[PDB]
Amino acid sequence: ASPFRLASAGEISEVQGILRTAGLLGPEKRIAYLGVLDPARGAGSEAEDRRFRVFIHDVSGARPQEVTVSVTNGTVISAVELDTAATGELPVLEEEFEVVEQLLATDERWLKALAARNLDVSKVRVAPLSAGVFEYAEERGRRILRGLAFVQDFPEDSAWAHPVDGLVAYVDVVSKEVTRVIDTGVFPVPAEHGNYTDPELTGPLRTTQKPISITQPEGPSFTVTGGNHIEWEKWSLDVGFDVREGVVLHNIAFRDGDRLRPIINRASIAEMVVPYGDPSPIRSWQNYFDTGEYLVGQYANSLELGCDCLGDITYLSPVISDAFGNPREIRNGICMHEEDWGILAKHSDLWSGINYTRRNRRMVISFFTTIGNYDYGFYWYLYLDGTIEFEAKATGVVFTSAFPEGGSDNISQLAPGLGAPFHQHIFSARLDMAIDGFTNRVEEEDVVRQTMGPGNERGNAFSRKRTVLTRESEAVREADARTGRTWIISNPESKNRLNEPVGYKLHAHNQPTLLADPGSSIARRAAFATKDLWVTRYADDERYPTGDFVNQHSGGAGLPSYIAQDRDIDGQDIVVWHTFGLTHFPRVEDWPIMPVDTVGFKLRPEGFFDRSPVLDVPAN
Amino acid sequence: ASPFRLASAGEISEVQGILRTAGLLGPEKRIAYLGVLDPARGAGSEAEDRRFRVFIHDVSGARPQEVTVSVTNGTVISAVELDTAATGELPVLEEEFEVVEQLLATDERWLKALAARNLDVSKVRVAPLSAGVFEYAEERGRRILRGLAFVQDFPEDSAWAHPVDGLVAYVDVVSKEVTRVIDTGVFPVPAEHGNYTDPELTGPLRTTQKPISITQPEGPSFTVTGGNHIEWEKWSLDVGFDVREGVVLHNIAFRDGDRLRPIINRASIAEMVVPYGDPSPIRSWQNYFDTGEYLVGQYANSLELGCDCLGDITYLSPVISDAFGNPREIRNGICMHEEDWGILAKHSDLWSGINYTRRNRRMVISFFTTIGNYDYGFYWYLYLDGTIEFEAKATGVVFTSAFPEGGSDNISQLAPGLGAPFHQHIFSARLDMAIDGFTNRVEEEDVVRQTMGPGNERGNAFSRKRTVLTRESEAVREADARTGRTWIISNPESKNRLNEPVGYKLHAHNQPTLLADPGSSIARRAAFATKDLWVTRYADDERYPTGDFVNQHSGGAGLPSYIAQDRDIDGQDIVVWHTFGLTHFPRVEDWPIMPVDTVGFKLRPEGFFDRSPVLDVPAN
Ligand SMILES: [Co+2]
Ligand SMILES: [Co+2]
Repeated sequence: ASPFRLASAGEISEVQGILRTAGLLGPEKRIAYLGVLDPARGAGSEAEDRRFRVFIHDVSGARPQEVTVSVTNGTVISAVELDTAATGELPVLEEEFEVVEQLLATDERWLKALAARNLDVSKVRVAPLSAGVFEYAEERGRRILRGLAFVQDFPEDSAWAHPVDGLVAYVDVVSKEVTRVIDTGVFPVPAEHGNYTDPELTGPLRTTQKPISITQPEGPSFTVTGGNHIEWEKWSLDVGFDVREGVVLHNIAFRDGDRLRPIINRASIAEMVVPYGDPSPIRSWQNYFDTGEYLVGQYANSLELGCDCLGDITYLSPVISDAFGNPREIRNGICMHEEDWGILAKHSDLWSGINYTRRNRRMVISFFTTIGNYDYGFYWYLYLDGTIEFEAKATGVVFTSAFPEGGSDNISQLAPGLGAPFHQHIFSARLDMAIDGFTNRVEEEDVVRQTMGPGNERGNAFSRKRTVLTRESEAVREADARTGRTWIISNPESKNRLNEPVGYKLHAHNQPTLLADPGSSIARRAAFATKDLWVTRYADDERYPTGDFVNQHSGGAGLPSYIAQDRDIDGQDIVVWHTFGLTHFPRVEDWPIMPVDTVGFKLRPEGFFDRSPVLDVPAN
Repeated sequence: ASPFRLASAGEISEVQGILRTAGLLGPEKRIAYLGVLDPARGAGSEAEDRRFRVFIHDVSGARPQEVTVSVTNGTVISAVELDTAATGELPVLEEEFEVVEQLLATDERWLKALAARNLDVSKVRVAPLSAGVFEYAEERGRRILRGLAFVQDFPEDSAWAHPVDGLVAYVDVVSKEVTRVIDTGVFPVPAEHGNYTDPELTGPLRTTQKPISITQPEGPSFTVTGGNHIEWEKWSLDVGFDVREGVVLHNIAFRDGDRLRPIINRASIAEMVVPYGDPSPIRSWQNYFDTGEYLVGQYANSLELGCDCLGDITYLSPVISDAFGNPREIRNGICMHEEDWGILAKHSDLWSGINYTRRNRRMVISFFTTIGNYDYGFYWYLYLDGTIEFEAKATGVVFTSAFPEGGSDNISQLAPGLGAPFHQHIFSARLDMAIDGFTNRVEEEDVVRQTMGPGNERGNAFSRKRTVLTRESEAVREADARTGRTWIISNPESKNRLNEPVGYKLHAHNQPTLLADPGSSIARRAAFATKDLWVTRYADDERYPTGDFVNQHSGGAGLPSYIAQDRDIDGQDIVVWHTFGLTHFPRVEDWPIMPVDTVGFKLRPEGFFDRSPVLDVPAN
């Protein structure tokens, strides 16, 4: 009954029917993206109108279409033909992942290159990589995929151990033509295997790890109603799932006594890019927008009990559409559970003789996705004290190359002859703010050092300053770890008992942002990644920091364009977009398989409550 | 047995006996500090020589003494009389704490000040605080404590809710004289109570929290041998405990195949300072060196099972000396256990069809201390992948003041009329490095951005640069979050299989360092806190960043003086001193009792291993 419920198999079947009927679905059509639309803030419309947005590709070569259907009324609300050269190509179809290797296998230029390296073509795997936009004029308007080769000695062999450097191919996946084969030179193909399940590599497994049992004899403290509505320790929210963004959080609110107070209207990771810093032409075009170009939600893993999610787990199995409009369920794709989080508050008072100790807990909502060589875990945490946090865990197998003789300023050696090009994993968290409602503003808070002199004779004083961001043209901010810079989102019309606008403070990790030269294509295509914080006026069509069609889009889409509107954000319905990421110079320890590396951010109440919101937690 | 075992009750009684026998511990003498000394460098000496260092105070006013005794040989190695005005006063004695309130209770200037505020002296608690070094010439050479008053309405009342502003007194605790009583004017004493156990404030307690049971059916995976020697998942180390530093980690090593490889010889929190930023003369002198002045270890709490340490816990009960040289045990003062830590590594490979997932875990060694209104937890973590991490958890009750009528740039409001002056909690981790042995060096690593042009035509290249710190003169470094600055400690004579020096990378949180004006007393006394990283050449008498005697001691000792030696640190026995802390602007959510805030740092292997060290980890 909730308009925020997860899409049903039936709704997806219904979208397929509606499309078929309107002639929008046929033999050469493929659904590149399908997802339910969020309500448009105005529940006075009553009843219910579940709309779905669909990106439709044409395998023949016809122009793709963006269509919005209404499943409640069984109608097509809109259907527009897209000029991809103008607005960008559609998301890479999973069924195109095989195409690059197949087309190359019969290409004489490709075969020539493999022959010179004495590589058996039936053993050469080709990775279907996004192309981006560079100097290839003939690529505009065409759906191109690039391929890098890796040798797979046998079926269960890890091909990443055997990159074939000095060679790269470009393929038009619609016309099915290999547009180009570049061979800069032969590089020895690294010989050592990276088979982490091979006992010759692992060695005898440890027998020292004793069991750790995490159990809840009375069940979890959270309740799930309406399929995806969670209620836990004063928190209330709806767990959504979109094929592009993955787990999305809706209506995050906290029941402060009598009122259910909203905090964040919608929380999601709206983009996730992996730019490479190897200037070799074989890889210099490499930039994977895992969310925008590949769609991380579709590759979500089915999480095994005990192994991926330990303790008392409650699962959600979201349903998505396949290339033909048929619903596909991602069994056990989302984990929900609460975990102990050490000490919450503690004080042993001499004067009162009272010794007080309370334990903390966090509600966890997570999913794990696989995009080629990388695997990422997305974790959302809600704490007892009102803190909200996001954490991304990056693992998988590093993307390899050959390690140049003479070394490299842009690649690190992992094994003999094996290299790992430098890269970053940069995320964008889109936070549609609702601090006690939609009338919000953001202030940049810096610590302020003071000079010893009149009024500060001992030179011990230090303060803080807050600068309200009033217009979008002033809402593109950078980090300043040195002055403890943070950003506070408040409601200027909702004050706490001390008469101060209630608020929440965003604590960033202050990791480096996009390193690429400002004039590079990736800098223009992923401009969101060049700054730590952006603030925009809400707009239902401004969903991604990189725009709706990221694949081969020329640049400037998303945030730089939205920000150009210079709308009033001082006490308005606003959205915070936080850029955060990892900068990787892979180590030997990252080979053969990478141990988890993490990054994230969190928001803590800043005068939101009238006192500590955790005084009612029992000693237990 | 092992020269790193914890001090036993017998050794402490024996030190007392040896001091008594030597005429160094008569009736007027008090032990202000007693601790076991680490074995000397190069155990070429036959057998064990357990040495104890002692700071002896004289209650009659005679000069104190620093003494080292050999408990093994029953001898006094050295005994020197100290000139406190020059070298610093001894740490504050627990017995001197109560003296301030007692003396003030009969001082007429104090009584007059209380009468002016209509406060009953029998209800006015006085917080005995370290004095620091300011313009009071008569304090040089004397043991002074300053007092700030808080009203306690009834025995179980939290006095912190009722600060008495405009008043401060200075007391000589040896001659027992009130040297000064300053009253700048009456301020309303905040009225609301801060009784977090009062059902009137808490409201009905939650009944929603279901149990989370964490058990280990077969016991823990780590072994405790020789009282404090731990072996866990390839890690090896000794858990020591010092009254000043608290938990100290010795000989941290990792068993890589056949060889036990040293990583860190000694790890401890060598100092922690809490500077206040309110320029009011009532508090502008306020700076607590919890470790150096108070000795955090002596105030360690006895940890309760289930409350403080959940799971299968193995406790250590360290023994310390009382003021008379008699042994005193801190029952269950240290918790040791291992905890599940999510996913270690994961990858679902399309090409091979192999899906691989491994769970992580960490060894935890912690203790919690209480110094007046603050309570701090010190946590050391050892992970499966070779990562070492420290985390400080700050909770307790906020130090209060009155909230000025017309607001404040240095104090925030917590409740009506109740203020919380701005302050910081800054720690100094002393890491005596032994990366594969003692021949080590440190390099500062910065991410390097590259300009688009020749050799980087697409403007996508990015690199890194490492600068070796060769002499102590150039080893005082600051954070640079923007360029991803880290510091790598390597052994230039021990190379991995790829012929690169093995190393460990230090990742700092890059929080603001000391904010006080560089010309302030605190900037000079806590000079270590003004920079993020210092590297010194090891010396057995360079133990704390602030020197042996911090109490009422000016600048002249500690890190700035050691560094002046400008010793060779390029491939030598070196020590890394990392400054990291929290900058606090108290929020309403921090009142009446503060929820835990955290800060720390970690070190990750950087080419130390020849490949991932966790390939032998089984299913889990
Ligand atoms: Co990476
Ligand atoms: Co604090």
